[PDB]
Amino acid sequence: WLRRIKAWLRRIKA
Repeated sequence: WLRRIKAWLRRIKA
């Protein structure tokens, strides 16, 4: 859930 790895792929200021 909204994990850092998910934001990593999104490259949205992970």
